Amino acid sequence: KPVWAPHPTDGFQVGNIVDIGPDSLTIEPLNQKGKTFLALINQVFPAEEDSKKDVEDNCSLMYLNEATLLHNIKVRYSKDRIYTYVANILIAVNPYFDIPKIYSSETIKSYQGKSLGTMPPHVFAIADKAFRDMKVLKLSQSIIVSGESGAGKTENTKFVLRYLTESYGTGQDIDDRIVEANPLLEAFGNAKTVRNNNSSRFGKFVEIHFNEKSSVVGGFVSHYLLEKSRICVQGKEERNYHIFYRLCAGASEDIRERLHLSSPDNFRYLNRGCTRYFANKETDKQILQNRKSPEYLKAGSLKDPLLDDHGDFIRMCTAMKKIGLDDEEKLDLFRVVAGVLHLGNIDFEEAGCNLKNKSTQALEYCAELLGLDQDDLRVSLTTRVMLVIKVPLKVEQANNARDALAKTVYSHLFDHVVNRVNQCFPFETSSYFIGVLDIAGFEYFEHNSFEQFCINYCNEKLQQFFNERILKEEQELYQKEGLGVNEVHYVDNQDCIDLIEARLVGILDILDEENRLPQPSDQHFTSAVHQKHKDHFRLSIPRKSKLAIHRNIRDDEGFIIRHFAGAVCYETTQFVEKNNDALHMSLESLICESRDKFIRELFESKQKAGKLSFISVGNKFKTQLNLLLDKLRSTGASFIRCIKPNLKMTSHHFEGAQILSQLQCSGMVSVLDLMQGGFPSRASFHELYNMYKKYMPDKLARLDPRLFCKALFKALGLNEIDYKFGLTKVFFRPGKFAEFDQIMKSDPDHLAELVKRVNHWLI
Ligand SMILES: Nc1ncnc2c1ncn2[C@@H]1O[C@H](COP(=O)(O)OP(=O)(O)O)[C@@H](O)[C@H]1O
Ligand code: BEF
Repeated sequence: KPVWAPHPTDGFQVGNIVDIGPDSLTIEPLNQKGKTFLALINQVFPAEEDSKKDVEDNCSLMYLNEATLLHNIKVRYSKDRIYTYVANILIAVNPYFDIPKIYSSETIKSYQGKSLGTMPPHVFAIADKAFRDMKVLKLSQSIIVSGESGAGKTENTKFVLRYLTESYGTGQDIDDRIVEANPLLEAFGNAKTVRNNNSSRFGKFVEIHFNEKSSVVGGFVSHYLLEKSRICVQGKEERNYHIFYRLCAGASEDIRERLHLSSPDNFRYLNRGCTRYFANKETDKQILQNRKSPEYLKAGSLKDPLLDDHGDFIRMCTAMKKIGLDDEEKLDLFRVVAGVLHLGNIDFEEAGCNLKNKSTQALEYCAELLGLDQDDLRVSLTTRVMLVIKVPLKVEQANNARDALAKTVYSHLFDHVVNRVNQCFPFETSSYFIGVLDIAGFEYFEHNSFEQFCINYCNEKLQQFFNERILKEEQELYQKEGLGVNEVHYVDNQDCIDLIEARLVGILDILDEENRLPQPSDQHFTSAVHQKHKDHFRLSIPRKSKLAIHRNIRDDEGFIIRHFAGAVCYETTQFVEKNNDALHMSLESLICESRDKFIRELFESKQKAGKLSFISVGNKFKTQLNLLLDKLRSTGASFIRCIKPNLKMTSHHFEGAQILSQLQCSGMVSVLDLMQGGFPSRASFHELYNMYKKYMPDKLARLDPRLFCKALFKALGLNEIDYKFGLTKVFFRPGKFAEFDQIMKSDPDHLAELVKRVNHWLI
């Protein structure tokens, strides 16, 4: 009798059907009771008989649907079971606290060489299946860890890497380096955002390479889209990259004086954001008074279970030593970091413009740390080279020259760090790899800019990949075998991908075209997108938004993209500026020709006077992404769907509607609809024949694999609908292969008797 009917905060609630109607159902919520509400036919789902129980694999449910999945993972989460399967897919709900011993060395050991279902659901089982499939099928593998900001992608990527190196490594401390390199990338590429204290402001693909003997030979890290806007200004509850705070909180008084550092409130590149440190009662005592901002003294420390700006600086130094990064290179990194900070403190005033007299120290400190002549820096920030004529810049143009230099220097430093990490675990050759993808998922905010557009473009391509691998190939296998399964259709998003990335006509090339025009304009670009794609299904003017908050945005000030997971309204202001990775020739020449070898080497691995300096961020990213998707399409794939349980970073706080929405946007409803009608467990006639012939009377082996299976299945008295004979394999319905392997373990005399009852000639 019980069903699942909608609920605004829980997603679903338990109810009973009291009246069925042509277009809606009448639900009486459980133990209310006189209260009744109307729900759509397609929003009411059958519920499990036992509401207390849970299944490790959602395919084991009596009814597999979004409401039964949501309940199952809710019950598990309340019992600190954050991992649940959906056939070969893993659902990982962020616990927001440390679940004891569940990632221990003993735990790693217990998951080694064990098939899915042998052990409880775990990120370690997904990693082991990847290593085992790689070893047996002699084909590279990829693990895609997806989810919203704060979902746990980065933490689960670490668990995968740590499991694989600690389980299939050589034993020597060289295996630790793939793990020990993460605090280093996180110091430079992670930052405090409102949705995640340790947010990754870059995407990564971490490959672990192996030989023919399937043993780690090294690794390789591909980094994507480091956020540049974060380097100069942040919102008041957000911070710059972790390194800035780890250095101000942890650097010795010797490093502090040498790099001319102080409390974060003294730097423009930090003081618009949150200037507080992550500390506890113990670590606050370790931070000197000259490091603490007035905001920190007034409001105290920021709280997090793991981040500690003082302790993280110590762990980062340890990580640097452990991966082979000497003290000289350590200080070189810090020098460039402080060089960016001091650059930010340079102020300009109307003359044409010039440096403020109060900016004298900042110019001095920045030029010394970046290896530049002060006058060269002063001239390169307040003028500009045109067709040759030094045109004086206005105060706002100087601010932009300053910040563009900062963003370039920091982005190049991050490339150095990524590449340095890759040199610390190199390999001559490899047979296969296990790649782990950790990149930002689809998201919308009140304001979406070029950064979100790029992330959402990337997600459009990864969703297409997931849809093909999980829905398209699986249904093609059912049709090829002639199983006559109900077709589950998904919306093909190729037209959305094309809209963004096609050459000449795509939005990324229309943006590039704008950057190459004599007077580039965000509005001219936006009108060109709307004019070219006026009749496109995936594009709209902001006026046509379903959300009232976007209706005032002019046609030339934005656009809507109907992404796979939903419509996103973009404000196109600063799209032209954000699409350009290049510096004006004067600034590029200035920094490439630094006195300091390390700074020059940041730009090692020529523009004419009146020539345009332009490097397309969009098309550099399209290229990197097309390479990544060549790698992913070449490999076997596994999917880890991470779920953010709430908007408060709190433990044991399951927000049903928010979770349902994440499962819905990731396309899991189509997966459940496919599974509920599909056959996830399968085996060839020869595979079943070779594995189970020994258990049966001898005469059964004389039969060909197909007919051996036909005879066995008749002897066992298996439900005709529980399995389906295909052209080359037996397809087992959700959780019906387990029932078969169960009886096959039964007494051989009873198996012989079962055969005798259906064909005594086979005795
Ligand atoms: N399994 C886990 N165990 C403990 N804490 C976790 C776990 N997964 C995530 N967290 C917590 O949630 C935070 C956000 O997770 P994170 O991996 O950074 O998210 P994402 O990379 O998806 O943005 C982490 O900093 C940590 O506090
Ligand atoms: F905060 Be997530 F790593 F994008």
